[PDB]
Amino acid sequence: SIKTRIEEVQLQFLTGNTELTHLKVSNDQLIVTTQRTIYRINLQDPAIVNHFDCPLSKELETIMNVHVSPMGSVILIRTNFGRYMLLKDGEFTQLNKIKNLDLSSLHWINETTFLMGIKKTPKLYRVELTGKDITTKLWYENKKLSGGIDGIAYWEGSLLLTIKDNILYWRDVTNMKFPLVLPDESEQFERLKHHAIKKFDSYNGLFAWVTSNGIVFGDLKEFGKFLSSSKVLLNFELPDYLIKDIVLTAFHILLLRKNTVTMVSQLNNDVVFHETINEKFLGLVRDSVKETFWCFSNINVFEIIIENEPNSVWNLLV
Amino acid sequence: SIKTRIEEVQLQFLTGNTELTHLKVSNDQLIVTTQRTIYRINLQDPAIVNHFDCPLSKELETIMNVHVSPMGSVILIRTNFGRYMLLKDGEFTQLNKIKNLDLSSLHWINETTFLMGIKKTPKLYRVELTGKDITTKLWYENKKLSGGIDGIAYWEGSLLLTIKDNILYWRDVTNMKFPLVLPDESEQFERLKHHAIKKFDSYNGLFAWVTSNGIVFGDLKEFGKFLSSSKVLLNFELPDLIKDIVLTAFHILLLRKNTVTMVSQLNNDVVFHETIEKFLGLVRDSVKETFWCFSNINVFEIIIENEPNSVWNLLVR
Repeated sequence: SIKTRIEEVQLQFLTGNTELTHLKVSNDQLIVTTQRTIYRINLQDPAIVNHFDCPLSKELETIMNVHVSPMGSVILIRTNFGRYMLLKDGEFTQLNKIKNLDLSSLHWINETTFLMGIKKTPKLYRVELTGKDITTKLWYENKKLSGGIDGIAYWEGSLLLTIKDNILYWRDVTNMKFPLVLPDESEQFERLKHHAIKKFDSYNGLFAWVTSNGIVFGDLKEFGKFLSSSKVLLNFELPDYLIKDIVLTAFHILLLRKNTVTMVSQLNNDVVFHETINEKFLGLVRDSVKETFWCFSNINVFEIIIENEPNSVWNLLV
Repeated sequence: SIKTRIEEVQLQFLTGNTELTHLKVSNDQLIVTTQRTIYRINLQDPAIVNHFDCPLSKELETIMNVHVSPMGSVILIRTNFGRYMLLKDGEFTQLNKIKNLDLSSLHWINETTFLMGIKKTPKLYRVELTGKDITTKLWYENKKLSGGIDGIAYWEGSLLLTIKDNILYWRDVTNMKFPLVLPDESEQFERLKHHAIKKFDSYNGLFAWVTSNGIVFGDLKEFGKFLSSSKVLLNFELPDLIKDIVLTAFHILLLRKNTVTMVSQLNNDVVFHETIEKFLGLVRDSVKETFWCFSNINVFEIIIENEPNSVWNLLVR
């Protein structure tokens, strides 16, 4: 039997005024940002709070996106003035080679490498960090399609992309011709036509994609029927029935709607948790190293504490 | 810069009399055993201690081996009288189909499935738990070789086995003929000829094998040269007999008499070496990526900070 509950996290360092804009958690390091400042706290020794003033030239410049490597070694920051910079061991490195680049999606493959989609065009690039700079390579383009890549998953050669209604799958890209153009398989699902924080998530080769009619999900870890074997959790399976965010756990899926969090089993669509928490909710967050889960608003951070997850589904794994 | 230290863990449930024999940690659940009792503690709430009395028929019967699934859902217990039983949600199920089986190695693939080697013979079997019982399938045999399988690693179809001096590798077993017999590649390294707690470990597709001259290690995540591309940390690279080995994300933990050494996988740098009653194992929580070591009286946490950050400059190609 699974036990879930939500607990507020005390963030004294902030002050009654200051507002949160992003949260990431990696390897027990909690990373919160305001408009201009990046705070790092070791959850094993809270009370030590480090902070890093983003070196923002200009007055109206603020932090727009925060991308953290799976294990927390690198923090890639984008400002609303198009500047990209690495924050590493307390120092910022500017990446002038991509100034003003507009991304629709970014997905880390490891501590030095990520895949990125450019907005409004179906092109995917692999980016490798060298320390001072980056190298690039075109992985995918198809001009017959339109829209930007919104969803990216990669596991051991297997690649998954979403572009509007299309989900595109390659079994193993590693010995194929580049750039990739036509996938091994593709499916169409009526897309979610409304702004969300995220409509797609992956973890451990697992993937989940929010669409108009429900969530499509599966597991890249496992002929011509991969996509067709995907599972769905349909809207009428959910309590009180717009999904703003999604995060995968080992065996469940976390969904943010307005101000409620729902937890649903990946094995049989069972709703195991559903709860409510001026204050606007801004994301669901996973620490992929520690397998902990979080959500946050413009004023607060909360931990979604899960107990007995594996034990609760063992009978269904056999 | 990496920060490592060792901290004793307070285990009140024990007291002066009874000794520890096994420790596993999985999904923040700490599992310690004595001769006859199994204790489970949630590290997030340590004052709640659950215990389970192993249903030991006979007086001289005690717990010999404890095998816990990667995420903690199942606890497989072997007694010194040959009995195998599952402990799950507070209840024991006997597995009479394998009573008196003698294993050289056991490696979990998932929460219901493990690979096992039988002692003194080069045969590997896949075992699947059904709840009440098991099913079996022969994965590998080769009668030309001798000794039991001592080391097993499996990642996404890739299989690694050690049999005495041989390390055997298959790229992808999933569409191959069973039983497996000849590997895609094989190498020989003079084996460690002395009892150890473990001579082989794997994690996240990473593998490490203690041999006479050093530790051979690598990464199944990545033609005909896989094994040859393995790295070595040689004995003369170490400060100052290796009894146990545990892989971390980017380092290797080694137990010797009563000292723990931590060595980098990326450049063999000794980043930690410290002394800490007989020491019985190194342990990893593969869900939480925490590390531990224990003796017959105490449990210690090996607390690591800044590991990824400490090696980032070396990850760049």
